Amino acid sequence: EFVAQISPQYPMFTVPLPIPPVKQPRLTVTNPVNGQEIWYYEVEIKPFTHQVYPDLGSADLVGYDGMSPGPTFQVPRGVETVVRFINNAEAPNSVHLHGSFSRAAFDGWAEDITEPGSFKDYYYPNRQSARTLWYHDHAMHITAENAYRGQAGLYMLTDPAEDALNLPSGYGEFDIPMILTSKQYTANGNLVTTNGELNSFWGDVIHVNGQPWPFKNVEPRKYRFRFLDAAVSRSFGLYFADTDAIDTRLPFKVIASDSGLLEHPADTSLLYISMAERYEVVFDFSDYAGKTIELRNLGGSIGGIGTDTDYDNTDKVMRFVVADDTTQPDTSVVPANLRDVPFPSPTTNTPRQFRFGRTGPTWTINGVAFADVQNRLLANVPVGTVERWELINAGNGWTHPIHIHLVDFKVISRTSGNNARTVMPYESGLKDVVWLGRRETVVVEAHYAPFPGVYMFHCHNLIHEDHDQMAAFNATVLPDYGYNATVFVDPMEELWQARPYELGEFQAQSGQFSVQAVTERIQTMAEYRPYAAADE
Ligand SMILES: *[C@@H]1O[C@H](CO)[C@@H](O[C@@H]2O[C@H](CO)[C@@H](O[C@H]3O[C@H](CO)[C@@H](O)[C@H](O)[C@@H]3O)[C@H](O)[C@H]2NC(C)=O)[C@H](O)[C@H]1NC(C)=O
Ligand SMILES: *[C@@H]1O[C@H](CO)[C@@H](O)[C@H](O)[C@H]1NC(C)=O
Ligand SMILES: [Ca+2]
Ligand SMILES: [Cu+2]
Ligand SMILES: [Cu+2]
Ligand SMILES: [Cu+2]
Ligand SMILES: [Cu+2]
Repeated sequence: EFVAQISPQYPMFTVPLPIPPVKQPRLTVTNPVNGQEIWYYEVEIKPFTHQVYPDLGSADLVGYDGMSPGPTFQVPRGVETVVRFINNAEAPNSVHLHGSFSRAAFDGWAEDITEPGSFKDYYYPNRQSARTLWYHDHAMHITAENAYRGQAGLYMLTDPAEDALNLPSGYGEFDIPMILTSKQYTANGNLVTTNGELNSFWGDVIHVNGQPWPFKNVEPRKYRFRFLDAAVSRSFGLYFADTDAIDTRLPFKVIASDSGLLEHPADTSLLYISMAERYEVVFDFSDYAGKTIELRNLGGSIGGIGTDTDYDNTDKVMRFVVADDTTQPDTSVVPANLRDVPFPSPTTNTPRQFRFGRTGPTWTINGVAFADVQNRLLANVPVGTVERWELINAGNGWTHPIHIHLVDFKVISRTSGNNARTVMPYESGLKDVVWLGRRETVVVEAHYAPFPGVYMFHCHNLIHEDHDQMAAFNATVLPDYGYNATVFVDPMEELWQARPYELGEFQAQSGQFSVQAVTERIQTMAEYRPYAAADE
């Protein structure tokens, strides 16, 4: 069963699915090292209001470029980017590009904050396999509220070599972002804050791309859906159902996970997806012409995998209204062979063990909280080592989607105390988040490479994360390793810290924001060659 909705009654499935706009670079800067162009962006973090409930008041948000989701980046492999994330808001931020093997000082270390009235330049490599990344806040102990209030957006890394696959295409056309969130609203339509919540903030209103229970008109053909669970605490068990047969799950194909394409499409009628996980789905509406297809969420706390509270309407995600015919023929396909997945060389070494539970009210990793500076560094791993980590949730009363920064990993095994599931077919490839459901233990395998530095790992339930379920590992190198490692291993390195800005120089695009100043700043950053070790 389920619990009565708390948020005001919403006009279900009446508002079109919005698509976040593509974020365009301001300019490009020539890299003196290799003559390549670096794309430079400016993102302004600022407050804004959004009228979510038509007949009530508005909600207070804070977002990248004053929208939520933030605008969508689209970057081809091989093009380095620099993003100046400008804090013109009211609380600190720390931006993490989730899915990117960024250097430690460009990775969103929780203490590596930018204050209101400052910005930080983030230098990204964009060398990894094509994948759906996302960028979001990571500031220590205020991550849940910063993300909740709007600081998360999509970042698509593209590969022209994947074009020949002829998958459904066109951002906002047949390649649709599906960013899920779960929130709660007050009686006059503002957001209920996550502040004060120490267990989980489930939310009773399901959003896609910032919009409660939307609809979309689709043609009877194939669409690529890029699912991201950007919720604070809600995990999903997604399925598609004709409204005439609301319990009957319709088949689809999963084609990609966190780190990129699967080797082969996974035939799927139920998609488990927890916080921070990305799955790309191809759904074929051609068998459902003139029907309405509802994207729904499995009840009973994601079919017994989770512990999430279910409400009146959290079994509903959005509705697809399928036309009777196409307007152009569908020439897209879903190849049986997608890519060769670059799995790490397998090891037989005993896995490191990490236990995710609670120590009193505080969510901990092996009994440690992230606030504990003395004890939070829980592993030293020489760069280039392949390690298995055993990620343990002994509890039946909570679940944890675990995220390890820097790496892509393979999911080796999952056990369940409730015998509920093992490794899912769509977990066949490479991932960077893995869901420890009720009484589940998962072993992952990862190459801790290619860059040395101190990095985070944590549960990505943002309430658990803030209080205080995060730890660090150090990917280590020897004194003679080179690659300017000495200025790239410490995430708090002063060279890369946030800088104060004057609002007027930003608006006037002068001073610190003149073409010359941005150019010289980026060329100087490029000279340190932060990502050279990936080009061996
Ligand atoms: C994470 O691992 C890093 C190694 O990859 C480590 O950095 C290393 O720290 C040691 C000790 O501070 C440095 O060794 C030398 O440091 C000074 C400077 O010359 C000397 O006076 C000392 O006697 C010692 O020989 C290494 O230079 C340094 N290596 C790099 C690449 O920076 C970090 O300390 C680790 N971070 C943690 C534990 O938080
Ligand atoms: C390290 O950074 C300095 C300063 O930008 C640069 O001159 C040098 O070429 C870099 N060395 C390596 C090995 O990246
Ligand atoms: Ca400072
Ligand atoms: Cu993340
Ligand atoms: Cu991450
Ligand atoms: Cu958790
Ligand atoms: Cu993180």
